[PDB]
Amino acid sequence: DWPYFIIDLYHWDKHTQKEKGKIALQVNQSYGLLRDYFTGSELAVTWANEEFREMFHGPLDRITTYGGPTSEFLKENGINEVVLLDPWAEEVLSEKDFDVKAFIIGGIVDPKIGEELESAGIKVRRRKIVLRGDVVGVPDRINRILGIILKMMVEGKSMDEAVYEMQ
Repeated sequence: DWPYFIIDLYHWDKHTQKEKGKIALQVNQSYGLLRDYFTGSELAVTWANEEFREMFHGPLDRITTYGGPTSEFLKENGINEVVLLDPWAEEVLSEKDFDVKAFIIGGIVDPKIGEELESAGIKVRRRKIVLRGDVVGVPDRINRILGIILKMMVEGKSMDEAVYEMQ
């Protein structure tokens, strides 16, 4: 019943080797968070390729990995709508989004991920995280974004509270 939290590697080849290594770090940290709240398998990595997998020190059976497009992963799991965390979104993430079955928490680079998903028939809810209506103090790292969502979704905390706690 719990949603997937997706790290989308669509833009993998546009990153430096250091940025690739930071993504692997964020995957490990995000698994740690979801292993506490849930089981850990709710973390899903799409466009997972061999270079990404070789940045780890063991198999990734504990998380959901998927070599193909995010839209295909969603369709395989009967999901037709996702929340895309995007600081340029018009609407702020809220409790009315927590019935959606998948949240894309990483992958945006600035061919937009949201445009490609919509062209493949996936409804995309673009939602931003703010603090007092501003971005000051709002973390932009994947695992911290995830921590904010989980505090709101699991613990029922307001966004201001969740952002403050995750600073």
